[PDB]
Amino acid sequence: RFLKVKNWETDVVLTDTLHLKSTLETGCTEHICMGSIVLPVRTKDQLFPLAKEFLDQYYSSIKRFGSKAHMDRLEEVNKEIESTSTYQLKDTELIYGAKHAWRNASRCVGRIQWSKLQVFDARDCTTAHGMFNYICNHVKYATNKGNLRSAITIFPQRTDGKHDFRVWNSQLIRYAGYKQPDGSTLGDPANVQFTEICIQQGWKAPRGRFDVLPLLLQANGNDPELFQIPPELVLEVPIRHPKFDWFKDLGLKWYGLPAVSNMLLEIGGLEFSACPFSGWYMGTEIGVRNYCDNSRYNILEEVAKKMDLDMRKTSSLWKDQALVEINIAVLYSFQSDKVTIVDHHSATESFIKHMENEYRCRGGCPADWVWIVPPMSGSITPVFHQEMLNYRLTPSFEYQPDPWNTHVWKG
Amino acid sequence: RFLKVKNWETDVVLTDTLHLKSTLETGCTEHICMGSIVLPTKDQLFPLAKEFLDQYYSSIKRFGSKAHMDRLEEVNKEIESTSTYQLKDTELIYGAKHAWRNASRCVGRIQWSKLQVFDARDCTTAHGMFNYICNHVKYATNKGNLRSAITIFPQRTDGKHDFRVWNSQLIRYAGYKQPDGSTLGDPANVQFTEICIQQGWKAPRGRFDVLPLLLQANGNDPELFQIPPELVLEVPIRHPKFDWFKDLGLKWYGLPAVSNMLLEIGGLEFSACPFSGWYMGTEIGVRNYCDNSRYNILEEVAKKMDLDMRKTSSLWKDQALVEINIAVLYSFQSDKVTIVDHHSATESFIKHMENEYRCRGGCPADWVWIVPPMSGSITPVFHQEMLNYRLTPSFEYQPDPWNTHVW
Ligand code: HEM
Ligand code: HEM
Ligand SMILES: Cc1cc(N)nc(CCc2cc(N)cc(CCc3cc(C)cc(N)n3)c2)c1
Ligand SMILES: Cc1cc(N)nc(CCc2cc(N)cc(CCc3cc(C)cc(N)n3)c2)c1
Ligand SMILES: [Cl-]
Ligand SMILES: [Cl-]
Ligand SMILES: [Cl-]
Ligand SMILES: [Cl-]
Ligand SMILES: [Zn+2]
Ligand SMILES: [Zn+2]
Ligand SMILES: [Zn+2]
Repeated sequence: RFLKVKNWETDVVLTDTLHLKSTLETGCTEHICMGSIVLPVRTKDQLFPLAKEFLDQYYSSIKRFGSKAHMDRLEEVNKEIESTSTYQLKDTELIYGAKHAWRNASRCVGRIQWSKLQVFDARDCTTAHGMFNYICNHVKYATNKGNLRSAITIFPQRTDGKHDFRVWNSQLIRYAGYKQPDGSTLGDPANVQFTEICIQQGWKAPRGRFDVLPLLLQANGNDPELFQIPPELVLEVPIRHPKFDWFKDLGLKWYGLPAVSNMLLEIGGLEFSACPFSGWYMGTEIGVRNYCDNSRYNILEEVAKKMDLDMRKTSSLWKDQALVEINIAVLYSFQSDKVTIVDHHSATESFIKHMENEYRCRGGCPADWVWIVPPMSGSITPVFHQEMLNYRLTPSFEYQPDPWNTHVWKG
Repeated sequence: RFLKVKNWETDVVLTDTLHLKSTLETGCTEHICMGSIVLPTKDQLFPLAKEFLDQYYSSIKRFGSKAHMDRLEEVNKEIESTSTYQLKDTELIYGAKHAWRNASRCVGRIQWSKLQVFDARDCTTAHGMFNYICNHVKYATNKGNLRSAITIFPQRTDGKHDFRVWNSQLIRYAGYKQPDGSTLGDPANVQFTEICIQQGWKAPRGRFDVLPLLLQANGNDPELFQIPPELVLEVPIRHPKFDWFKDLGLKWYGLPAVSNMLLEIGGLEFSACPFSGWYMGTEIGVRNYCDNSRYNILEEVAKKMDLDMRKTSSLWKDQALVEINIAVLYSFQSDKVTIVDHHSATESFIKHMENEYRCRGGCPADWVWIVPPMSGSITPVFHQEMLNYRLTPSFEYQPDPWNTHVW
């Protein structure tokens, strides 16, 4: 079966066949679409087909499907599963797997870059101190003095589910949030709960607006431990505006390296519960979401006020005007300090090119429109009018519960 | 079988029970989400009729009453004998209001129950259709103080006697391909414009030529009619800060009136059912003016503002976009023509949605269409999870009649 998507701006029609290789579930049924819902120990038995499906894909990609080396590897994995209940990936399979999880990441507009991922294999890691060292190296390598490079660091896989490696931080680098007695928040409200955990664990909180959180690292199912990322490794950019001289006096800065550390990487049935990965920012992630969400730094009012906009009626589009100026400021600051950043026009244009190429060469490109369309100016970017098909290919990145809800403490 | 939606800005969580009444298909499967796709017998009729009449009698607190039973019997009898049935006026008004209520892509539904329904089931000719439409337009326009309305033509019978309004909206501007290679007017209407020329229309060949109505009664060949110009309220577009904005020569019409959809009530199919409300500002300023395949004026506006168009990262497209939208809202307000901005419209919808959750147990909504085409994230709908499903009565797409019609 073939599925058609249409672009309503250009009338270009593409044909998807890759959806036939789809696996997991969307949450949707013929009766209900869950397209806008944010989130809607394995047996030997369920594991070998998963392994096989993965290794069949791996060996096709290297043009060795059905080769002696292919069968030998299937047999080797099969026996290892039977006698040990799990199996180890070759380095080459791991690299390929992490790259494909990104390639398959339907919410990611940045996928044109998928093949250039630097994979750091941390499967020899055994302690939280080991994790900390691996994470510092990742940070330094990815940052590259502002010339950012994609990377992922992969810690040992789940075994019985009692010995998990986890990074408790949702991102490697993020700012503390502190709820005050008066009900206000200092710093980033997204991180209040995790900040409190850190404090409870012994972190001495500076209690400022932009305090870099410490890492909270769990190795081998042990209790997690606190570590400070060396400050010289944390690249940050003061935010200023090219024409508004008062913008700098807002006191804003952001970190250059977005590094997601709470997701789970699934390859060939194996579960990597600590697999921090990083790229670089699209400007609206900072300018629209991090600054302008009401549940975040919430700076729209303060900026529009300084701009002396008419704020008595929403219909002046004062919020829209301020939003734009803030995003201009974020891009200007990054570019001036020579830190890699991408504007939403540029990122979406790239993504459409990526997507068309994927249809030709791969037979599809699963994509979640709700996430792909940028959070401002949606319609004047080339993704808005692009029909997309969302489905789940493995290898993949998945959500997992926050470890503070599931962890068994030892003391 | 009891579904939760979260708002990620407020943490508020809501429970949907209304979806277990969902009926038609989404296009999606367990394996694949088609959420961003724009278009994904007597035996048939009676269950549909019964399903409808049951919800009607439930709504007027009369479920399982004699009058409920007898109506079900009456309709059953009429289907057996006639192969169809006629709605009571009360059923028609409820069906129409509920079709709007159930429109999952419409942000403006807080108004659903105030719809003014014009029953045009006695219409027999295209001239009749024209009279009914002019009346609808004048009533809805109301000298700028817009009121929602629908006008309902006779229902489908055998499918070779369909009433259709061939236009997509009652009021729209002509589209012309020029020897130049380019497009004068609205590129969205190029094809339909040629059908007008082909059927005899004297096109003025301007940028904002209000198209003639092209009407099909009783499955007959369609006919041309021009709406009285004094009934088409238009608004010149100016900016409250930029004096030069007027010289772009821009105007838009005040009345948005979708005329190409099909209204399904209790299995009955109303192929001609133009309905109208009033504009959300972004519809004109973002879509109609700024889509590349529409009036596409972004480049021109940015030039006038003297922005640096050398690189995308100056956000010149975004600056111009905002300004254009400010000017649309300003111009409509100054001429006292109803219009809503996207902040106001989405806040109203969030109020409505919560109302529907507590009183009806749910509100089908399609996030892809509900989130405005600019500044999505700073409106309260962006962070609102929504459930999309099909309830009946409904509005449905139907194919363009020139592909269907035989002469
Ligand atoms: C290199 C430049 C990259 C850019 C510009 C980029 C951009 C984005 C954006 C903008 C989003 C979510 C929409 C939003 O935040 O507004 C996103 C989501 C995501 N990205 Fe990428 N990304 C990049 C690299 C990567 C890498 C290296 C990976 C993994 C190896 C990755 C995996 C993901 C995943 C799994 C999501 C969905 C997250 C979730 O569901 O919460 N991205 N990306
Ligand atoms: C009263 C003011 C109204 C407002 C502000 C409004 C707003 C909107 C908007 C903004 C959209 C599409 C999203 C976009 O254009 O960006 C839409 C779609 C729609 N509206 Fe409403 N509307 C109104 C009245 C009505 C009425 C009176 C009806 C029917 C009685 C209706 C039925 C629909 C339907 C069926 C769609 C989807 C059209 C399609 O799928 O192509 N609306 N509305
Ligand atoms: C590796 C990488 C690089 C890069 N540049 N950006 C990312 C994504 C990071 C991200 C982090 C958070 N906290 C939230 C979102 C979207 C939150 C969201 C989006 C939508 C569309 C709806 C909703 N409710 N929430 C995305 C990853
Ligand atoms: C009665 C009524 C009142 C009112 N104020 N507005 C309307 C909507 C009319 C409308 C007409 C057209 N041609 C296109 C769209 C959206 C086109 C669109 C939206 C999205 C989200 C994606 C896509 N591809 N196309 C909407 C109806
Ligand atoms: Cl972020
Ligand atoms: Cl968000
Ligand atoms: Cl329109
Ligand atoms: Cl559109
Ligand atoms: Zn779906
Ligand atoms: Zn947000
Ligand atoms: Zn558009």
